[PDB]
Amino acid sequence: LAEALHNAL
Ligand SMILES: [Co+2]
Repeated sequence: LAEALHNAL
């Protein structure tokens, strides 16, 4: 989750 969101943002 943490990384998915970093990338998304
Ligand atoms: Co970064």
